[PDB]
Amino acid sequence: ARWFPKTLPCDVTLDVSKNHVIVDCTDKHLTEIPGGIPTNTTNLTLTINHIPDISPASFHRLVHLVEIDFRCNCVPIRLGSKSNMCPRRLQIKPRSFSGLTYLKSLYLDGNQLLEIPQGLPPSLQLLSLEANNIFSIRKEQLTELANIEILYLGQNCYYRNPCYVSYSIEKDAFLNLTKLKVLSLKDNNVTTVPTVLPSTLTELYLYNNMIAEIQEDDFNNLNQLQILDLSGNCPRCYNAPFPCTPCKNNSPLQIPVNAFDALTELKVLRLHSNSLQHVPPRWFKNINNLQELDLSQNFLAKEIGDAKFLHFLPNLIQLDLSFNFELQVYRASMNLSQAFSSLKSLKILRIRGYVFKELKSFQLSPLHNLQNLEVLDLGTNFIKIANLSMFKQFKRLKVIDLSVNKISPVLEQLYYFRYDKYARSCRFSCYKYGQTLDLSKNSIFFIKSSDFQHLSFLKCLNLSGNLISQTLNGSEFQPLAELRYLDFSNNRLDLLHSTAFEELRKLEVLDISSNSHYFQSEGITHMLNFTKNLKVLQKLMMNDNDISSSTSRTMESESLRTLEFRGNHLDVLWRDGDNRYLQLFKNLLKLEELDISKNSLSFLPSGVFDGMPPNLKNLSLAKNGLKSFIWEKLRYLKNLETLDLSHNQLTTVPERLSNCSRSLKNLILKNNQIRSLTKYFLQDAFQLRYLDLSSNKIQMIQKTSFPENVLNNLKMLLLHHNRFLCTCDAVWFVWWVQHTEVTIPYLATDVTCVGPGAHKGQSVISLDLYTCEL
Amino acid sequence: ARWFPKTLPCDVTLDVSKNHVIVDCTDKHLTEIPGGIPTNTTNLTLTINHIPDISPASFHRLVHLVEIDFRCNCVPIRLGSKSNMCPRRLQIKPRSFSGLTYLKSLYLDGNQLLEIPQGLPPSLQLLSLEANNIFSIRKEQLTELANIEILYLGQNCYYRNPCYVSYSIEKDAFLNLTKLKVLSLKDNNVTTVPTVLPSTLTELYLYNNMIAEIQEDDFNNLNQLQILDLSGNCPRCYNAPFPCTPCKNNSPLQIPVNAFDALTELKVLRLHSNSLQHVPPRWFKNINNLQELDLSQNFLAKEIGDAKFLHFLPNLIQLDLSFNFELQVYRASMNLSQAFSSLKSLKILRIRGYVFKELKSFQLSPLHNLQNLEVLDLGTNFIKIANLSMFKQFKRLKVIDLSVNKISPVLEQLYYFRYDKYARSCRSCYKYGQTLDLSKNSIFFIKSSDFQHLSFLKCLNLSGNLISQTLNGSEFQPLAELRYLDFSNNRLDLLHSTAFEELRKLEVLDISSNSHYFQSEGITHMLNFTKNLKVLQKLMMNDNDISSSTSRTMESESLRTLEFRGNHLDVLWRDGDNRYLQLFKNLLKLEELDISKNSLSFLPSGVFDGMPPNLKNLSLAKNGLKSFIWEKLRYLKNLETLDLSHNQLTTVPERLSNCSRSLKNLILKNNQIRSLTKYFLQDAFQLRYLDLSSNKIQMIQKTSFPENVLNNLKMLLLHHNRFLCTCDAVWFVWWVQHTEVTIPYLATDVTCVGPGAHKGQSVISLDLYTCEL
Ligand SMILES: *[C@@H]1O[C@H](CO)[C@@H](O[C@@H]2O[C@H](CO)[C@@H](O)[C@H](O)[C@H]2NC(C)=O)[C@H](O)[C@H]1NC(C)=O
Ligand SMILES: *[C@@H]1O[C@H](CO)[C@@H](O[C@@H]2O[C@H](CO)[C@@H](O)[C@H](O)[C@H]2NC(C)=O)[C@H](O)[C@H]1NC(C)=O
Ligand SMILES: *[C@@H]1O[C@H](CO)[C@@H](O)[C@H](O)[C@H]1NC(C)=O
Ligand SMILES: *[C@@H]1O[C@H](CO)[C@@H](O)[C@H](O)[C@H]1NC(C)=O
Ligand SMILES: *[C@@H]1O[C@H](CO)[C@@H](O)[C@H](O)[C@H]1NC(C)=O
Ligand SMILES: *[C@@H]1O[C@H](CO)[C@@H](O)[C@H](O)[C@H]1NC(C)=O
Ligand SMILES: *[C@@H]1O[C@H](CO)[C@@H](O)[C@H](O)[C@H]1NC(C)=O
Ligand SMILES: *[C@@H]1O[C@H](CO)[C@@H](O)[C@H](O)[C@H]1NC(C)=O
Ligand SMILES: *[C@@H]1O[C@H](CO)[C@@H](O)[C@H](O)[C@H]1NC(C)=O
Ligand SMILES: *[C@@H]1O[C@H](CO)[C@@H](O)[C@H](O)[C@H]1NC(C)=O
Ligand SMILES: *[C@@H]1O[C@H](CO)[C@@H](O)[C@H](O)[C@H]1NC(C)=O
Ligand SMILES: *[C@@H]1O[C@H](CO)[C@@H](O)[C@H](O)[C@H]1NC(C)=O
Ligand SMILES: *[C@@H]1O[C@H](CO)[C@@H](O)[C@H](O)[C@H]1NC(C)=O
Ligand SMILES: *[C@@H]1O[C@H](CO)[C@@H](O)[C@H](O)[C@H]1NC(C)=O
Ligand SMILES: *[C@@H]1O[C@H](CO)[C@@H](O)[C@H](O)[C@H]1NC(C)=O
Ligand SMILES: *[C@@H]1O[C@H](CO)[C@@H](O)[C@H](O)[C@H]1NC(C)=O
Repeated sequence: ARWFPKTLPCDVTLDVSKNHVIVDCTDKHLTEIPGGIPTNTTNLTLTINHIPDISPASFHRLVHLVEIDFRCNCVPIRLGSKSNMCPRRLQIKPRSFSGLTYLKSLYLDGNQLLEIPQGLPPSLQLLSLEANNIFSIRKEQLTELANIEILYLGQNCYYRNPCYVSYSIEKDAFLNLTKLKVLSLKDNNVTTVPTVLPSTLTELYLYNNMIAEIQEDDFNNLNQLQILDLSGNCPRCYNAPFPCTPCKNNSPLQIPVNAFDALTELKVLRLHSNSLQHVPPRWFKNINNLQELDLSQNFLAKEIGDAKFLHFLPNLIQLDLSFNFELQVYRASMNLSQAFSSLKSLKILRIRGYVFKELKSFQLSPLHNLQNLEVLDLGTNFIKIANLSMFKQFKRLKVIDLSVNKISPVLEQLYYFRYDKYARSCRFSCYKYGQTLDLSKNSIFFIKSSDFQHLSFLKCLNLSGNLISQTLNGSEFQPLAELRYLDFSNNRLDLLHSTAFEELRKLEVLDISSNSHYFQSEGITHMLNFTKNLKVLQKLMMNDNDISSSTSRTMESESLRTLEFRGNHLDVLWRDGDNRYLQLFKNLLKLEELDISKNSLSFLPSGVFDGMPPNLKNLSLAKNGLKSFIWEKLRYLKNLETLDLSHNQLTTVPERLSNCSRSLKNLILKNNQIRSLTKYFLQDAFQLRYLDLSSNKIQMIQKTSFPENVLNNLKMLLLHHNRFLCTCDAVWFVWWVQHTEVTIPYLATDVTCVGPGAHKGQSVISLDLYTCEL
Repeated sequence: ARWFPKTLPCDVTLDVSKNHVIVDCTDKHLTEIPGGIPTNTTNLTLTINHIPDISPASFHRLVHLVEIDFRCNCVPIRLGSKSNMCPRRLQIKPRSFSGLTYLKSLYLDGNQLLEIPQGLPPSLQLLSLEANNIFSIRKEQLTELANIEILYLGQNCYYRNPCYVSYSIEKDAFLNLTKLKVLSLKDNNVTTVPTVLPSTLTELYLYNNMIAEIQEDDFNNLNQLQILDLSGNCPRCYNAPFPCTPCKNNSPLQIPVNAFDALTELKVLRLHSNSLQHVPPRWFKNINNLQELDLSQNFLAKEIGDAKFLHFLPNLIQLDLSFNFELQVYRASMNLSQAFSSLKSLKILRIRGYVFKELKSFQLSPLHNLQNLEVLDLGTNFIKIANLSMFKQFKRLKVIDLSVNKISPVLEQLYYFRYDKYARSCRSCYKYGQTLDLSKNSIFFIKSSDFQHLSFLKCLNLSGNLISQTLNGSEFQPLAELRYLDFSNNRLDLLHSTAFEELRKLEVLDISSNSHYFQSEGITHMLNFTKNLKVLQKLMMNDNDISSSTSRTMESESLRTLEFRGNHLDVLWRDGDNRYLQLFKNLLKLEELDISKNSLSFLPSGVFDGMPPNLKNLSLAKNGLKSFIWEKLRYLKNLETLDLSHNQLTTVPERLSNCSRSLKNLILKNNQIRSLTKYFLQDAFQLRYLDLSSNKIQMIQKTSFPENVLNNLKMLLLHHNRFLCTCDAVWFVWWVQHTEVTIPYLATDVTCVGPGAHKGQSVISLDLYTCEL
């Protein structure tokens, strides 16, 4: 189909609209820029390679470049691979970029550069130099950046990339950068706010530095500023997961009461981890447009009960007061100032880490008349006692979050404690259902109906990671008549009663994954036929339950479309010679997707496929140790579309796939032990659209197995990490791979000859077998 | 050193005392008996192979054989491998055994044989034919077995190996086998007790059959019988994990009151799963010596409160009454007859699956004066309430088992429910003293008074409860003698460094699989709690996902062993964060540290300097380790064992001896090593054990493996590499063939991968004479 094989080890994409030729060589194990990059390339990404220098030769012909991404070709030792350390910093020879008259964006992060590269073109709007060794900014080195709008200089001096001195910035270094909108000097060991800064700035990042004091002039001229982040200067270091040095004399970051007066356009102020003890109202006199305020990880426990500053914040949308607790103090109650009633526009309130014993309805009264309140997050508070019925006055909320508490009768997992949650790297949920109460990771042992009195509006309840060891019998959730989603994962469900959960008449999704406990002990009655009573259930997750026994022999539903049954013991239930459970799933009449991966199914007894429900479309048998498979039995699965046999020990494919299924579109066989294909494997398999044979032991593929009238209809064919022998017997396959339009990933990287000797480790895409045609 | 390489793919042991020559060819993927088997072989095992026939050639020279184990060369389809099914039953030609004049034992289990093999020599004492397809026994087929003592015929007709008819035994089939001692007809679809049986019988196994009725005279002559097992005839089928058919009209197995009158030597009576409703005392009239009685999986719930039969069993040692509950009944109390007090000799009482709500002290009062009682098993009873102080009257017991209950403020896992717990295959803190096992209960909160009067306990098992408490040293105050606490599979909240410090005699603490509170950010955890435990020897903290700690150091003057696998030292030792690099340094007496499975893809500098001084055994297995600075082992002056198995290492050090002068045992199995360094083991005089198996090694040269080190090795593992057998490999091939160093699997998985000719061939068989023309 193609007249010229694509030999370039980079993906190449078009956007004729925007006149773009996108060349992506990310992580291609390159040690030189590859020859034959298109002359018309506009976007060239060389991120995560080992190219040791840049020169006028590098981009010679490439005069139409608007963006070079040359990140992490020499990462700082502590940030980078320890098995392939960069021996010496990127060397940039003079005149490498001056040619590139259209260059708009240059990322040179993670290259251990010692200086801001000179001779940059005046077209440059974005320069990124994070994670280098540049720790002295001189005005002279910035004259080249006349038209720069975005400048990232952070991570040049911190614990993962130390420079062992204070950061230096010359007086007025940035002032003549008259179009500069975004300046980031984070994670840099900076000691003072650099002045004077250009009045064009909209975003200023100075977080995770060693700034002890703001001078009252520091932000005088910054009347277009919309985002200011001063977090992590005088950090709160308790339980820090990074080396954390507090300001001496236990000082806060010292901010004069009028420091923000010029900042009339400010929308986001981040004062996280500044050891603040008070928030002066005077801070907010001349900002009424502030929408986001982060005051997490300070010492503001007393202030929260006072908080007059809140009176000045009527347009505030998000407020974070998390982790403000006084060390070794466990308060009886939460004490919110009445001032919270003045946050008319508030949508998100987060107060984790206040640390208190009992939540009472009255303590939340100041929020009662906030009409736009959508999220109330009281996670990680060691709350022992909360009458959940108080949330009847919060029907308007989307999320009520009490996760990680001590109650008994998404932000990243590291959010409040991580050093820099916006760090760029260089290694290679039920809310949508409506109102959600998150009681995950609490100490709830026993539940009953009255616990949920007045909460019938709830659409999602998260009970994940509690201690519920109850024989649920369908009387425990009686008020929750509108619940569509129940997360009961990581409890100890005792499924004695086939009536469990039946009172949840609106339930569409039930997760009882990781409730293995009672399934582990012999002689205990379990009723897996409990699905019969759940009349509108669409999806059931029963993963990692260690299920090896069941009192009932069949599960029935007229609604269920998805069953996840991974991490059980169907191998035990279907022990060879025991026919009793071979119809376990047969009566799930509307089931379209069944995951029975990780069931130790080293073989499938006869009867399993005949026992499958009739509309089954997607079947996973992945990670079962399957050593054999009677392909002809797929004839029983008349609606089968996707079969996943990945990570098994299969050694063969069927003589004729066409004869095993009329319907099969997507066949996943990756990570098996297949050494060759059958002579007529895919002949007449016209319905096939996706075939994964990667990570097998295939040596040879011939046209009889892989007819072109089937291959050329595939959306993807995965062939990498096989054992291809590149002899004259391989001429057809090599020609066909070189010349096909069918998508085949990792050609540049992992579609390799293993022999014979001449060709060992050679990419098949580059292979020249002219000697076979002499 | 050896003159003649051993090419036989079987293990050969010599045992001069017993005149034995043992040849074990178990599981060697054989399709014929190997040539060259020693002429003097006495014990030949060919179990789990695919040898399709036996003939007079099979054992021609082997006239000294006393035992042939030829099990599972053609196993019934449902019992055998589905990836490598047997095509055709084993064929045994005439005269294959008749010349083996000294043959005492013949195992032919799992061969799909249709008939008892004939032409067996008169020396034979043991014949095993389990899991064949022999379901009719005729007296004429047994006349050859005149001297047989042990006969195994079970598993020839059951759900895993069906024959589709009742088993048949001709009348008096076994009568003339006048030395027969052990007869097993289990798992056979037998419908009646075969009679008349020889009076020499000592053990009779008739379990898992279809016997509905015992006749009064079925055991009339069996005056030497010691073990009788009638289990699984009229089974109790509730929650059975196999296809189970009960006798009609839930009838019990019907046993006349006088059925056991001749059995005056009987020691063991097994009546498990016989659907019994009553135990007639009359059964035991003439049986004075009974030591073991299994009455599990019946319907004896009412009988347990009456149990007049116990008055006839003063010599009984073990009694099992487990899983006798009445379906859909949850009793308030346990009701043990006063008759239990006559069980003078009793050591073990098991009453699981009685199913009752509340245990009270007085309910165990018939056991108070059983002076020999050692085990009381009340597991799997759904008990909700039990004042643990009641066990102050049971200080004499070794184990009190309350595992699997619902209490709140070593038998195999499928013991009571499995079909045949003695079937053969074709494929703990008790030692510390008095043990209370509270594992798999609903205990959510503990306090000192819970353990009032239990100060005698040496081991407490709290594994698999709900305990989510900030233990502070006040919860176990009565347990002054406790040596072992298993606290695994709870939700320990390690806020206080005083946790567990009241257990002043604690030697072993298991707090593994308490990951819950280590999974959420911002929670204070005090890993320095070890300082307060003054005689703690072993601490297990596996699978806790620990990625953070408020304290920077763990301290102990006593701890010898720390297991810390399945945590996140990778996060604690994040490169550039030095704060936790001495976490283990102050465990001054530590000799063993397991930090496997901690995602340590590299080791930061400072880890080895920070290890405690007497560290001897270190596991860094399963870490995805991609590089290792061998020279840093010089910090570990007492290191003897280093486990780097299942990682991604590609190189060995230039000279191991220069990295460590103490190292004895080096495990490098399952890495990516493709070559050894030129002088790898030079002068490594302390090395005793080296595992390089499951790497990618192509060649080994003599310089890497000097003979003055090799000859000190106790074991050298090289199997499953990528050995290239060219003339460059001459030294290695010769050396492997002639060394006395122990190399496992030396003919099985030490194989050439090339060149083409020798591909797949064992290096031990390789002739490389063309390299020397
Ligand atoms: C941030 O700057 C400070 C200096 O202000 C660096 O601290 C110095 O480090 C050197 C080398 O460790 C010491 O000899 C000096 O005494 C230190 N001075 C002070 C004032 O502490 C610090 O190393 C820098 N941080 C990073 C991560 O590079
Ligand atoms: C045990 O013996 C019984 C008969 O005594 C076998 O049951 C017969 O099985 C065949 C074929 O499956 C049926 O056609 C007959 O109807 C059965 N007879 C009765 C009375 O049930 C049974 O198959 C045997 N069991 C095994 C495991 O082989
Ligand atoms: C190409 O470069 C321009 C200018 O920096 C950028 O806006 C655009 O997103 C880039 N396109 C891609 C797909 O990388
Ligand atoms: C709440 O906080 C204010 C200011 O911190 C305090 O003075 C007041 O007494 C507190 N009210 C209650 C109910 O605790
Ligand atoms: C919880 O609050 C409701 C009122 O909303 C009340 O009916 C109930 O008694 C309270 N429950 C408890 C246990 O106090
Ligand atoms: C429930 O909360 C758990 C634990 O925080 C979380 O992992 C899970 O995704 C939540 N479930 C849903 C459905 O959002
Ligand atoms: C469930 O159990 C309760 C006791 O908790 C019992 O009263 C009731 O009969 C059962 N309810 C249903 C809905 O079956
Ligand atoms: C589930 O199976 C059991 C019989 O084992 C039966 O008693 C119960 O009624 C069944 N329940 C449903 C909902 O089918
Ligand atoms: C089955 O899998 C395909 C992709 O493999 C997916 O797009 C489809 O929606 C799935 N079908 C069902 C019913 O889950
Ligand atoms: C050898 O066979 C005899 C006779 O059956 C047996 O007693 C002995 O245990 C056997 N030894 C071994 C090691 O197989
Ligand atoms: C115990 O059970 C026996 C026999 O059923 C009965 O006669 C006796 O009264 C029961 N005793 C108690 C305390 O239940
Ligand atoms: C438990 O029994 C002991 C007597 O051994 C008694 O002191 C104690 O009060 C009882 N405990 C409870 C909670 O009843
Ligand atoms: C404690 O009981 C558990 C659950 O049965 C068991 O796995 C564990 O081995 C026991 N611990 C000890 C130390 O015996
Ligand atoms: C431990 O906490 C309990 C309250 O649960 C209390 O009795 C005791 O004072 C505390 N112990 C210590 C060491 O503070
Ligand atoms: C453990 O470390 C903490 C501080 O992190 C300290 O306050 C406490 O006293 C230490 N405890 C012991 C037993 O060393
Ligand atoms: C390693 O070898 C060198 C060169 O002989 C020697 O000088 C050095 O001391 C040795 N180190 C150890 C730890 O044996």
